[PDB]
Amino acid sequence: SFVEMVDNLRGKSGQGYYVEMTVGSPPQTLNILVDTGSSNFAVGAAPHPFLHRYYQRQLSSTYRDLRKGVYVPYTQGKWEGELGTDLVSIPHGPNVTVRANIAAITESDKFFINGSNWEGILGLAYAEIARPDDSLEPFFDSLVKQTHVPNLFSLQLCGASVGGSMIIGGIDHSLYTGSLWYTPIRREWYYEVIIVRVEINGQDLKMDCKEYNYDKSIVDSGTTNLRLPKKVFEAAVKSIKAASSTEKFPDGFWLGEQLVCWQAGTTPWNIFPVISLYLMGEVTNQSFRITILPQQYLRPVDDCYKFAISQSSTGTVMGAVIMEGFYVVFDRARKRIGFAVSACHVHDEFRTAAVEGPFVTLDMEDCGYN
Ligand SMILES: O=C(N[C@@H](Cc1ccccc1)[C@H](O)CNCc1cccc(C(F)(F)F)c1)c1cc(N2CCCC2=O)c(=O)n(C2CCCC2)c1
Repeated sequence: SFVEMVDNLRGKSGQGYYVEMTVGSPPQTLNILVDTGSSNFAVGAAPHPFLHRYYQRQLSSTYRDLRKGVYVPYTQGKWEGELGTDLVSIPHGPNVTVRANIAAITESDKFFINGSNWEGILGLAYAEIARPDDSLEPFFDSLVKQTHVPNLFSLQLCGASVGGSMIIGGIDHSLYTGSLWYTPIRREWYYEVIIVRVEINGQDLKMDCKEYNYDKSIVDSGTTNLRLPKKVFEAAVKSIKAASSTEKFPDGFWLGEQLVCWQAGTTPWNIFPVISLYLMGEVTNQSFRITILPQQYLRPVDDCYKFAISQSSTGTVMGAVIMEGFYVVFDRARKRIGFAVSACHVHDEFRTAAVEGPFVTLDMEDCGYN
C-alpha cells in the first residue's frame, strides 16, 4: 500500500532528515525534521533569519489557542513557545487529516540551522517525555487514535545531501534485504533498548554490560552521531586507534574537533575496524548483532571526513550513524524495534553492514541500568 511513502524524506548531511507536512486551513506547507528521540510537535511561528517560511496562526480558521507556554531543551538547541491545536496532514503519507497538538515556536537558540530547509520538528516518541508534561499527546498518538493507521512506522535513512523513507503504518519489503531482527522496547518513553555486548574488530571491549546502557540507550533519528557514555567512549577510542595505528591522526580528530583528508577515491577504509552492537532479542538468552562499517562512522563533508562517534553523559544515543545502515522498524504495537540491512546502505567491495543472529547471551535483564 506504501509505495506512496517511499522516498518521502530529504535533507543535508548532519542536518537531519525531513518530511513535508501541512498545517491549518487553508493548508500551510512546511518541512518537518523527523525525530525519534523527542515527543513534541513544534514549528517556527515567527520571523527568524534561518527560516525562509513559517507557520501563521492568524490565517488558519482551524487554529485553537491552548493558552499555555512550553519549553524544550535538547542535547543541542532549545526553544520556547505557545501551545495550540490545528489540523495537520502529511502529503506523501497516509490520506488522512488529524487534529494534533502543536507548539508555536516564539524564541529559540542554536536550534534552527542556516540553509537547512526545515522549519519544525516532529517528535515521534512517547508522551512520558513531552513537555510541558505527560498530558500533551504527541502527534503519532493522535494519528493512531483519530484514524485507522496501524501503530507502527519504519525509517530508512540513506546517507548518500541525503534522502530516505518514512513508512507510516507499516513495513515495506523493498527497503531492506535479509531478515528483520527485533529488540524489546524496555520502556515507553524514549525508544529505549538494551545493548548487551560491544565488539571492535571481532574483539570484545570486556566491560560490565551495564556501562553500555548507563543512564539509558535509545534510538534517535534526530541525533547525528553514535554517542557513547564516557567510560565506553574512551575504551572504544583506544581499540579504534590500535586497529588503525598503521597511520596516526591529531588528538582533535578523535574528539570531532578536526577533519581528515585523503586523495579523492583513495580513502583507506580497510585500515578501519568494524563495530558490532549486540542487542537483547525476543526469546530467552537470545541476542543478535548489528555491525557497522567505517563508512557509517566517518562522515563526509581531497575527500574529507569527521569522526562521528562522540562522548555522552546522558547514555547511548544510536543516531544517524547507526541508522543509515539499516531499515528500522518502530513497532509500538508489539513494543519492539526491528533492524534489517537497508537496501540503500554504503557497500565496501570487501565488507558489509550486517544484522546477524541468533546468538546466546546470559543475564540480559541485568545489563539495564536503574
Ligand atoms: O539534540 C539533538 N537532537 C534532538 C532533536 C533536535 C533536532 C534538530 C535540532 C536540535 C535538536 C533529539 O531530540 C535528541 N534526543 C535526545 C534528547 C535529549 C534531551 C532532551 C530530549 C527531549 F525529550 F526533552 F526533547 C531529548 C542533536 C544532537 C546532535 N549532536 C551533538 C553532538 C553529536 C550529535 O549528534 C546533533 O548533531 N544534532 C544534529 C542537528 C540537527 C539534527 C542532527 C542534533
